[PDB]
Amino acid sequence: DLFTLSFSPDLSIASEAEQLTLQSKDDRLILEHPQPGLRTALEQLKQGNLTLAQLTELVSEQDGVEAGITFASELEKLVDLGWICHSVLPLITAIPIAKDYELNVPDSSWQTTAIALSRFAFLHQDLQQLVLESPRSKSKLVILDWRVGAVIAKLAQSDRGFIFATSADSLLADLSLELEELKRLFALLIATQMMDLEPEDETITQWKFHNLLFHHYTRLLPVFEHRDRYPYVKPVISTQAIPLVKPDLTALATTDMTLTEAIETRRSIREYSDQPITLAQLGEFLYRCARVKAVYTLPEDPMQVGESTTRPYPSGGALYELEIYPLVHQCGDLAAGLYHYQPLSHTLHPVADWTPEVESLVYDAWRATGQQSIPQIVLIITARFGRLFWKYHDIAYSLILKHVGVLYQTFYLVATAMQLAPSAIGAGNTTKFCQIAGLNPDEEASVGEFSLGAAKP
Amino acid sequence: LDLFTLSFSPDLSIASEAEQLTLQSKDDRLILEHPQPGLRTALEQLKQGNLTLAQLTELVSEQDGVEAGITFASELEKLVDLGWICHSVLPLITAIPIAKDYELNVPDSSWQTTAIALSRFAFLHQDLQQLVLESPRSKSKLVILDWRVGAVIAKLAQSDRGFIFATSADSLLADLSLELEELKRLFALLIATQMMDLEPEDETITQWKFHNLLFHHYTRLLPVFEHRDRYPYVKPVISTQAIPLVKPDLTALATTDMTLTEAIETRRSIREYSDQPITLAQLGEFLYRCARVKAVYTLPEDPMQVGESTTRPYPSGGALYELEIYPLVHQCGDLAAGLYHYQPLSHTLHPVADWTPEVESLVYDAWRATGQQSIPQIVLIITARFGRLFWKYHDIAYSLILKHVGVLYQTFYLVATAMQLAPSAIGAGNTTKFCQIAGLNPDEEASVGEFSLGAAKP
Ligand SMILES: Cc1cc2nc3c(=O)[nH]c(=O)nc-3n(C[C@H](O)[C@H](O)[C@H](O)COP(=O)(O)O)c2cc1C
Ligand SMILES: Cc1cc2nc3c(=O)[nH]c(=O)nc-3n(C[C@H](O)[C@H](O)[C@H](O)COP(=O)(O)O)c2cc1C
Repeated sequence: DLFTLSFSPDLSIASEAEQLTLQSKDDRLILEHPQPGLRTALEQLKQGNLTLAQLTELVSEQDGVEAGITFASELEKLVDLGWICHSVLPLITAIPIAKDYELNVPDSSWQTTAIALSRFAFLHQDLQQLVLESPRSKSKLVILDWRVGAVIAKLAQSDRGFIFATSADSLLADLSLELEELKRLFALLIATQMMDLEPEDETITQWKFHNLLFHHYTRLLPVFEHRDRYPYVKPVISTQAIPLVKPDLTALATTDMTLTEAIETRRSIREYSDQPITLAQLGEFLYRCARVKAVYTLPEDPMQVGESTTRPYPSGGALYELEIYPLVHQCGDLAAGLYHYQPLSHTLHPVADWTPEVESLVYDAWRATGQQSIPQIVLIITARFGRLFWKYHDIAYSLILKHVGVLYQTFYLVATAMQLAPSAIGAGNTTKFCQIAGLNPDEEASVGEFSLGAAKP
Repeated sequence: LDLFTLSFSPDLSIASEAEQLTLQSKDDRLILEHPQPGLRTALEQLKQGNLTLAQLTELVSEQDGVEAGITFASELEKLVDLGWICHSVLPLITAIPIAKDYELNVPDSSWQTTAIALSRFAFLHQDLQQLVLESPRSKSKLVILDWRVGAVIAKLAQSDRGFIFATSADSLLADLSLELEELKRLFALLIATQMMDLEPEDETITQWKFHNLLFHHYTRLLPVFEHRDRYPYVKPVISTQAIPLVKPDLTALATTDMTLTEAIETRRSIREYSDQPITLAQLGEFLYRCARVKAVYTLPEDPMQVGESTTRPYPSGGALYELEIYPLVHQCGDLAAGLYHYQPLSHTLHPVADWTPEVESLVYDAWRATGQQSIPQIVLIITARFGRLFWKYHDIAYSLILKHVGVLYQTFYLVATAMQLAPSAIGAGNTTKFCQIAGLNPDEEASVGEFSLGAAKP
């Protein structure tokens, strides 16, 4: 009905003398002894330039009227699986992106009702073609004609209320599109959840564009080709290294706080004591939190992972991508500046001295901690993205954030066990740290911050 | 050559007082007393926003003097750097700054004979009541004042291979009524605002997906809890039939349980579960030690009207713990198969659905995501009631939720290690399947994490 039906490009059509297979990635559908015409209708759906009425007529020409009605009933089964694209030629093509697919041609009242483009719909270049996408939609709109882009630009630029019955004349005057083409285009836009028939919704008003997009995309064999580029430990920044103490963990396995006691007594302490946190305390903290316990290589890894490290915290598929930069503003045995921590050698190498840029970062952390007292150490957790981006297409950054949270909890518990003053940070400036430390922001950028010091008795 | 219109930023506040003049922004403010008439005329025309830098310089030179004109031309670059000046090609497009240390560089004329293409991170969307082109790699935001610019961007994105202006500009000038000079100004602005790629992207950026880079750029850059009554401190009880959970003596566990160092050094992801499933008392102790409610309090002087807030064994941004735990049980000691919801204040379990094929589908998804090791015993699904946290944090809300999920993962790992359980986090799951299972709005509460728990073999 008022749409041209085409099979999804990922669908494979296996033609046998007495059976027929339609193969997708997740599932497949096989049917035995198909009468001709049904096979002809499926072949022309693979061609994908006919209407449902035309396909039903093709079935009826060879099989009969009852078989045509049966095929008309059968087609919605394939529509539900998301195997059938709906197009207004040659203007736009909706391809499904999710199962349990449903297309709903709206009532004619849309022509006299105020509408607007969803603020979650966005136009971008998928590869070599312009596409309209939305997290609120189970469809993906390939734009075949730039005049559709002009229509979208006109109505997004339009006022809050767009009434088709009154404003369609301006569109027919500025563009060469016919009225029926425009009505089909707007109908498909509304049906693919790209348009708002209602004025506003209280549940989605709280959501931001990037937040909702990230939530929808992350919540739904590769090879590490750049393994030589991204090693397990980051190459040494500066060879001048300050050693850190290594505590005997066997004695601390009995001297330290009980896990239950540490969990029940942990609190965020932002008022630091007068005696700053010592370098030995920082060394013990880093050794108990983010050290390298052992370096291993899987005996049979098809992904060419090579060497991977084990650390006190977990990470998705190993591939520990977190570096710790202990920016020191006030330490007992160290001068002010930004440093970098190496987990395998248990050393810290300086990155920058006490420049007003490092001071800007310190001031940001101090304001984010509530301006209770002057920070002593600020650990900045940075993510070398090339470590795991190859293995996870969409779920990479959420995994990185969850690892940052794990590291936050470990920091909290260890600092509570060491009578320190821990406090996580909500967010920071990634470009400022990219400038201070000289990093490739598309290859390694800061993703977390934590404030650490000494707590008064 | 200078070919852009300078306007005052809409985000900037102009304080016009007697004998003084103030330009107020969020990060910085610039005040100046005794302003000369030429500077005043230039600032007024910048408020108008219809002159180029050369025109403003000439006006300042005619009103205050030539040296004063040069001084104003030097001074205006500092205001441009702070992101206070928008650059527009009227009436086609206006670039507004969105980041400090702002800089606009008119590209060399060679761009007309060089192949270019639209950045795949540039996206058009409707913001407020106007069309806007944005990009995480750009320091600017383009307000599209004319739909013909949208048609140009559509033709450019639709165009295949490389687009060379010198060869293909004739088709754009013939299909649309835009003038050649207007088209060159538009393309110059697009190239200068990092919206166009003259090089084949880069190997480091190819690793990045659109949504990941957008989220990373937006998150890593007093409100009032108006809807507090809709999103309370504990979620309202789903079903009145409630199963109680065992409360362990935490004063005794404060000395009997293993040390924190022992738990951190012994912890590991265990996926091979025992033949004897995890009991209900173990699940109760686990939930009581991980995500129970310890106390309900109210801030003595809270201007945000936060109201009631709870304390819990794990930390969370600004308190207001918005995470709920649904323990989907496939095989437990004294609990039938089905989905449940954990109430931490009463320390209870309330059923949500029985062993339906969709609960089994969730179990199958978790089992495949955990490597198909034995059979899963309990799967905790961590969900986030967004309305409790979204009011306070606009952009960093979801990142805070993910970090909270990570904190809860680490707490689960440590407590399960201390209790000789079999913990294992899960990378991702199906949020819409869980939304279909439990009658919840996915825009108000949706699954954001998964964890698998069972018993470890001796
Ligand atoms: C992800 C995350 C970010 C946080 N960011 C901040 C912050 O920016 N400033 C701050 O004072 N506390 C921050 N905190 C700590 C919380 O404010 C703290 O958990 C809460 O205010 C008090 O909980 P407590 O019992 O640990 O003291 C953060 C905690 C987490 C988990
Ligand atoms: C955020 C996150 C997600 C994870 N997702 C999975 C998963 O989906 N499947 C799985 O088997 N393990 C998962 N894990 C556990 C890791 O695979 C595990 O840490 C690693 O493979 C082995 O480390 P460990 O045995 O020392 O704990 C996840 C861990 C984290 C932190």
